[PDB]
Amino acid sequence: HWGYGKHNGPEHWHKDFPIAKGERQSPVDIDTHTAKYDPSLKPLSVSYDQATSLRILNNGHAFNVEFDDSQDKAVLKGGPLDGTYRLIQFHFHWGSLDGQGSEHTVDKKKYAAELHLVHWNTKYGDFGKAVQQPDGLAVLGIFLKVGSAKPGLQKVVDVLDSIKTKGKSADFTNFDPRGLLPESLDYWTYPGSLTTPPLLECVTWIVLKEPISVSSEQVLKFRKLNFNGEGEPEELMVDNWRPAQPLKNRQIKASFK
Ligand SMILES: CCCc1ccc(S(N)(=O)=O)cc1
Ligand SMILES: OC[C@H]1O[C@@H](O)[C@H](O)[C@@H](O)[C@@H]1O
Ligand SMILES: [Zn+2]
Repeated sequence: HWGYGKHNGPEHWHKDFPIAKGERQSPVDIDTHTAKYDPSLKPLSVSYDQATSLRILNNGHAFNVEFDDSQDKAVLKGGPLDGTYRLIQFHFHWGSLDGQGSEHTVDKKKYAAELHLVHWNTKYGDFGKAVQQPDGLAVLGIFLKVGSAKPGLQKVVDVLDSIKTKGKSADFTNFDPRGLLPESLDYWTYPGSLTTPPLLECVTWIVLKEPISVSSEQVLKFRKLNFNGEGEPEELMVDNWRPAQPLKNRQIKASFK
């Protein structure tokens, strides 16, 4: 199956997922000079006060922090979005070295990692139906750069030892995702896709301009995870990012002037 290596990585995905060569694939490079302020964007509302985290899972590609999405609790509204999008999970993409790891790039610059908070449009009832819709998902993307530690990330870092290998999970209740945000909600937005198979073209991307800082020690612990399962040869979970894809017939809009 698919992965990030030479023999199963992004350059191979199109053979089983032909939409990999589609018209609205993600990530993209964000050319900041060409992105245009859009006065039609409404204020963005990130409402995570009642979020209910449940579990953290090593799925063999990254680790996912999962939320209870059975009611309107943690939601994203406003900005480019029509209606209410409910938080279901977050995960990261990161590099083997601090100079790469992000999926989106900013004027071609790669960050050390990228956080994706994944939400589905409640008008479609369930995540599975939402991924059959052009406006089914909204992903809030946040860049990570290496500098000072991010206190709200440390609980994640410290549980990774217990989910080292593919298929391992651990309880992860009472985690507040508000601690992963930067100060500013300035953002860029464009229509795109999932960045892993099945690469479905369902996503409104909202990429924050301000990165968060994490410490070298924090990201080094991400890099100690394993792609492999328990009892199998160790393959460090690094470089689990898809490179930028063609922009095609799209425009990136900015929330700021
Ligand atoms: C079942 C699909 C799950 C899924 C794949 C990829 C992403 S991402 N990297 O945020 O575009 C989010 C959800
Ligand atoms: O025709 C003019 C329009 O062109 C579009 O491509 C831009 O997104 C709009 O901001 C602009 O007003
Ligand atoms: Zn992602």
